[PDB]
Amino acid sequence: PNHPLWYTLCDRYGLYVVDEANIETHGMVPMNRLTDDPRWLPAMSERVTRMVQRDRNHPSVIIWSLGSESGHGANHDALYRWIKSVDPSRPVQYEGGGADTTATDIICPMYARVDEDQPFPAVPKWSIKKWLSLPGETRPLILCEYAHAMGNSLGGFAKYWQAFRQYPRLQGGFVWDWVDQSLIKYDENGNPWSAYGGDFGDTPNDRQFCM
Amino acid sequence: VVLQRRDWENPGVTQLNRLAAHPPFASWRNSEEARTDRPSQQLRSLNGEWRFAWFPAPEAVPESWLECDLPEADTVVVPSNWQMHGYDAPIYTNVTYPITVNPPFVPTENPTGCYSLTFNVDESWLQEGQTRIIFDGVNSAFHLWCNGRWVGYGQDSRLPSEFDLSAFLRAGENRLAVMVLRWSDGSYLEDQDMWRMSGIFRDVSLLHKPTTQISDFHVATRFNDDFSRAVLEAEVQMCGELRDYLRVTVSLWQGETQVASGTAPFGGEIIDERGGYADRVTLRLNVENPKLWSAEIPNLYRAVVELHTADGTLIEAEACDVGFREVRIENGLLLLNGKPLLIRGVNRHEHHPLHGQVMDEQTMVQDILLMKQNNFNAVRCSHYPNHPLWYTLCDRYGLYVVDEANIETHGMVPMNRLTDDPRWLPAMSERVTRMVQRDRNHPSVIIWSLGSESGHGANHDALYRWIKSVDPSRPVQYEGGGADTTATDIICPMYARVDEDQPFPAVPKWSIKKWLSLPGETRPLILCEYAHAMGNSLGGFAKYWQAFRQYPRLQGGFVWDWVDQSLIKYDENGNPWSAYGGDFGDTPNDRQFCMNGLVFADRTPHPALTEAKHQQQFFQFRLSGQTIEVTSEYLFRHSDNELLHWMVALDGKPLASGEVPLDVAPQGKQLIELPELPQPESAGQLWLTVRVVQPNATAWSEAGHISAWQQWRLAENLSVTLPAASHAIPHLTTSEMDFCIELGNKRWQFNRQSGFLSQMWIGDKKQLLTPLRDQFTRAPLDNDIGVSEATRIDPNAWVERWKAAGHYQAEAALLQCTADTLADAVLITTAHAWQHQGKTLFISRKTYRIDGSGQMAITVDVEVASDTPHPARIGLNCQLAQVAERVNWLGLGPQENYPDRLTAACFDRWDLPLSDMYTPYVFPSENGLRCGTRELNYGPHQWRGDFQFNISRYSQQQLMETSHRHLLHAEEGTWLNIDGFHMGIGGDDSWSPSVSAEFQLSAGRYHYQLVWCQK
Amino acid sequence: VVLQRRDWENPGVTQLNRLAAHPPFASWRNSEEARTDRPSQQLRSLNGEWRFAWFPAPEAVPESWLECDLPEADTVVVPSNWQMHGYDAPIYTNVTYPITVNPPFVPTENPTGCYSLTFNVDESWLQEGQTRIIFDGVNSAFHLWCNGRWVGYGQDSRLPSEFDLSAFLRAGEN
Ligand SMILES: O[C@@H]1[C@H](O)[C@@H](O)OC[C@@H]1O
Ligand SMILES: O[C@@H]1[C@H](O)[C@@H](O)OC[C@@H]1O
Ligand SMILES: [Mg+2]
Ligand SMILES: [Mg+2]
Ligand SMILES: [Mg+2]
Ligand code: NA
Ligand code: NA
Ligand code: NA
Ligand code: NA
Ligand code: NA
Repeated sequence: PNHPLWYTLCDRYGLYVVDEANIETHGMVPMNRLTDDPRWLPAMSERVTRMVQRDRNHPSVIIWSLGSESGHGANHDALYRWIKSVDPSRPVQYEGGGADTTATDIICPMYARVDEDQPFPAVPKWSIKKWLSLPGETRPLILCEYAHAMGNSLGGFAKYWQAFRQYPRLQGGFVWDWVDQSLIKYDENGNPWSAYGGDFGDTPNDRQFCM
Repeated sequence: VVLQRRDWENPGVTQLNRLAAHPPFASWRNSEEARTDRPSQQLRSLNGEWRFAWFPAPEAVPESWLECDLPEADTVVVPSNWQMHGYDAPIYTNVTYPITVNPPFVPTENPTGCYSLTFNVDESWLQEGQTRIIFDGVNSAFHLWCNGRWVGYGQDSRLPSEFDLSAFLRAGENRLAVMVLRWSDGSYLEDQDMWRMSGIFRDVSLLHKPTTQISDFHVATRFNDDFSRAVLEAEVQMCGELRDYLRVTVSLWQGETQVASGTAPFGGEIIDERGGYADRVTLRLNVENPKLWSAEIPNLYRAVVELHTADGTLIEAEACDVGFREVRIENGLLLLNGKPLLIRGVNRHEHHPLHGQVMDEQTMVQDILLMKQNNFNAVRCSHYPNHPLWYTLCDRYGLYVVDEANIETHGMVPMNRLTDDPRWLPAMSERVTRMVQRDRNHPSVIIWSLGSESGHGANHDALYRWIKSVDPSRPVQYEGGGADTTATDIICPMYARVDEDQPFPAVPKWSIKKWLSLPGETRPLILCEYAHAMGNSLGGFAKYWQAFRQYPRLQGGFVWDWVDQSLIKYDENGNPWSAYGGDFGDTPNDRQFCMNGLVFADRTPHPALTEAKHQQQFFQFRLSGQTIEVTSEYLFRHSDNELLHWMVALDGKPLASGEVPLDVAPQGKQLIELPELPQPESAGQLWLTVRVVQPNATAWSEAGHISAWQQWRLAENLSVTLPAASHAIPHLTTSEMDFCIELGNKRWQFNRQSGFLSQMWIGDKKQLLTPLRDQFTRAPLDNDIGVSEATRIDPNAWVERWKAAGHYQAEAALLQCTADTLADAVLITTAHAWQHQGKTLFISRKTYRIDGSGQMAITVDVEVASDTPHPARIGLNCQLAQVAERVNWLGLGPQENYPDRLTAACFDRWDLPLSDMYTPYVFPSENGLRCGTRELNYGPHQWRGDFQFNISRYSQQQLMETSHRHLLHAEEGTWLNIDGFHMGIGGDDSWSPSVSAEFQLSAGRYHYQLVWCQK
Repeated sequence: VVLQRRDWENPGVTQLNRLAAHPPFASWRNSEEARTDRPSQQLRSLNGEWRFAWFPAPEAVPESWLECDLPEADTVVVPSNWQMHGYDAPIYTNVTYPITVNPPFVPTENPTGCYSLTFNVDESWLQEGQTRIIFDGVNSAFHLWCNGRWVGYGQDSRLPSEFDLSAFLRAGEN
């Protein structure tokens, strides 16, 4: 969840917002170790319920999100249903555990490609055109993250837009991402320079991956 | 820290340092022991003599108690509830909380139980592995110390709390100190209608697990389309250091035969981008033609889970009983192994009249044997998870179980105040999730329940969905918020009626037949609670069973409930008596509302039990000519321990009888043609009675057990022969005050001022202590009083309508009294009006015809004002001077039966001691009636006609004036109530009028006739 | 009790004495101010200059800090991340946790930021009504004291944590 003023601004300037619970357990092995564990349900629920309680009157928020990169656990399913009872007015999405689980109203993969399948075991990233028509699948597909803009990037961006325009159920997505997470440091002459991971003696770090 | 934090006033803190929940563990270090389920040296019981001291609050507990035994403390048995030892009073309240409603706060005066145990720990236990303590049940919150060091804290009275004591224990002598709080924030979710108690009331134990251990395991069984192939899937989780040499073997045993086995290293399939569970493995075993589990045939296998090294060293074994069955809902029907269930269920609280809420094997086994002997196949854990042995026993004996989370917030306003509050979701989720984690491997549990009477809140929806993701094998039900919310797979109302709508705003109880077909509705309907068996009850029971059999989607229900919650108190002479709400100084209380059982606290049946057994029969009967059609309602078994016994009798006199072996396929039919019947000599009605008898004993019944029965009227030959003419003729004697009739030794006296037979003689011995008078009232049943809360004086209740109309204080005003002399008889004619405050309620017109034979023919015609509430009865009563040992009758019996509860009674010649003609309901009321009676014999008297009667040493007046059965005293002689007509008893619920129209005395004009004579 | 409990190593305790969550409030006492979204005199900002002192662990915080400013403390702007003031290093890691994976436990060396503010409260706030404090974002967990007395505890870095201070406040300087 963001600074309160963000929603006010999006309400007034006009931006659709996906409001996302502060839950990410990416580093767990496997990724759902905590989110499938009933002992973590209370800490998890507070992160979801207190978000909804805070932001549910903002017109800009059109979609609720259960968080990011925490696999798919039973806690997700419980919290999905909690939102659906409490606030039927907005769809709930969540990418974890394969982007098309029972905890999401929207097929919301990250970095699924337009035409090329990436058949990873358990959590494949189908071509978004193919994903739509898998046997029994009926939901819309909006990419929660796509077109990783790291450095000299965004090659093949037009391919996504052509597909979005041709397919009714391909309804767009969210680029990753808006702003480089570089921080200012100063050299000996007091001159500013953009720093990334490692430049603060931080180790282990992931270098330029923050940009 | 402990007194400062006040964890018992914070729903955010429901435990500290408590271990994860799991299925029953024993940590066998021998695989054969695991297989046979023999005792484990690694699981020790700490039950027995503990030390105990009571305190008014936790602030009053002295610090010394953490290290040293208190001298003022007593030695008590554990498990126990401390109320049962007399330390404070048990409280009986129904809806209203026993504490001020101020969540999450409890009273500053909070009864505190200080338990302590000095015990020995072997050195072997502390050298290696893990030593944990298990508390199966502590009510309602507690802190734990070991050797003076704080260990942890726990809430939820009905699930086990486990703590690791490895770092707290020393070799030799150790001391536990447990501070149990009566009230906590947990109490807001424990507002079940039952005795409010506290203490360490379930087993305490010590378990030793190795460092590398089985930490969890789940068993699933799935099938092909015709159940000829199954796959057993066992997921096993470990704790400790991961090692390549580690293996799990799961083997499946049918008796002493191993049918299947699988072994695999740890490391599950890939789950997501980060891999899989390196600490888990899933074994899949193929099973051909599995023997399926059901309540009809509780086929069980044994699964043994061995944790071991590849090269063959066993680290430990866990095990469980496995029943192969599929529970699913399809096309609106609840199916077990592909077949639609018909639930013959009952709600059962954990209650003992001496030990309170502490359960024991003997009581448990007793309860199960009685349920199965009375044709129940299902039980609901109302309203909390049970003692762990209950499930084992239900697995083994065969009963379908509804396992229910310990969540009830009935006293909240509105009922969902907490269950709709996200701040209560953690406390609620632990009560659901830890139940599921404990009981998921028991085949007997077929349905999960989210709790009881807590309205419907979003927390219910979240937790409904949690169970569905974690355990797809079982439907989830929940009644709150209208019985058909999005948090239930099954429409599960309480006390919805068969044909009658009860259209309460927001939460109506539709007629169950109507409910099924409401626009858009497709689910099955099984009543979570129906037929409230409070006192003299279960009227209209047959109406439920008729609808269950006719409608596919009406799949039965659970009677409320199994056993009266009466407790034992002792009088001045040390004699035991049954007590209910208020009898312990407890106030506010809800009195006798704790007694709704089909059986008494000591497990003696109420008469209603036989009605339940009969309606729940598994064999149905039709008769066409001399052909009996038997239909089986079993789904899985053949009738392979069943013979039909038939009997034909003429007004009680046996004319023919035989027996035919039953040979019926499940859901099938069998035709039995009776042999040619001999023609009856004398007049009267022939009756056919058939009984299904089990020739061989079973795990649950003795040889000769009667499981089903039915009766029919066959040929009737009406008597056309006139009585032989008498030589004698009775003489009248008139005075201004009396009419006296005389014939030999027999004499009758009619009082001319009152208009009733005041006396009668045989020899010169008086026969009456009170005149023969009309009676239009009964000592009100619990259903007539119709209150569920002590404070609700309801004007709509039957008792209140009768009271306000003046039925109980109406006075007979004589309208007519005349005598006449006929050729062979004296004829007395009378008329009375019954009046209250200028209003005529009833008029009774009679003729007494006494003839030369010695017989008095009483003809009664009654008018009942149409605008007065329908009377409870229309008959006569008197107090006979004679007390005899026996009562002999030709009518319905042998047990108590009323017009809406008489389907189980059989017409025959019955003969019982006088005491059996009174039913000792703890709260006394009209009782012991028998209907369809053509003849009654008591001492020298005989009555003939077509009537209903009760006979006992207690007047209707005493019964209605005495609140407890033990306070009753045998009056002089015998009170007789002979009714031409009697109102139904009702019972669909006990807090609103529940007697159906067809059983109300509303015909306005009534006629009956009786013949009184000597034998 | 606060050190002995280690509430920051227990996922069962995510807060103590925290008020319920709700949509943005200003408690306007004038309808027209509410309509126009103009400032409310019942909603005060405590943003600006606070006192701050860094510690290697919660165990290193001296008890004197509860009642008295520490001479060694610096004056810093709030809101702020203390890494952006040079007190310790910000860490950039993607997937791999910045701490050893051992739930619910954290490192014993756990950088601790001790913030304090001396502030004044209006007279009429003390006699009547309810005064709460609102922390919109605190990363990642915190205990709160007012005038030496413990108020509560809160987790989740990205939502407001609110506490009733009505009973804790005194006339003048708090
Ligand atoms: O209180 C008991 C039960 O728990 C409730 O649901 O129905 C009434 C019964 O007597
Ligand atoms: O709903 C019924 C009634 O409202 C209560 O007073 O008694 C228990 C029963 O459930
Ligand atoms: Mg608590
Ligand atoms: Mg209740
Ligand atoms: Mg915590
Ligand atoms: Na599109
Ligand atoms: Na990045
Ligand atoms: Na049915
Ligand atoms: Na009751
Ligand atoms: Na009575």
